[PDB]
Amino acid sequence: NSLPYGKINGTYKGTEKEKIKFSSEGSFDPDGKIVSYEWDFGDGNKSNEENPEHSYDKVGTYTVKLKVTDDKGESSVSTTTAEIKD
Ligand SMILES: [Ca+2]
Repeated sequence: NSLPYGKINGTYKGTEKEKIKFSSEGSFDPDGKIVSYEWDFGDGNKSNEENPEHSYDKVGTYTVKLKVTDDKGESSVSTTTAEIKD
């Protein structure tokens, strides 16, 4: 099995309470399909949406992780940052 490629499309920028549109566009699996997307927004929150919208209550730089899992149950993880300013 080839592991899937997740594409997390960072880096991200926004202000406090701004709904940041996260995108996994360009993720693929060479020899099957991606069946799940798991996001960790770095503030303790997660999502299983393919392209979640998420806002951050407070200024900061958050580590964002995207785990993609293919039809064989194997996964790969990629990371970026979201920089949230005043
Ligand atoms: Ca695969």
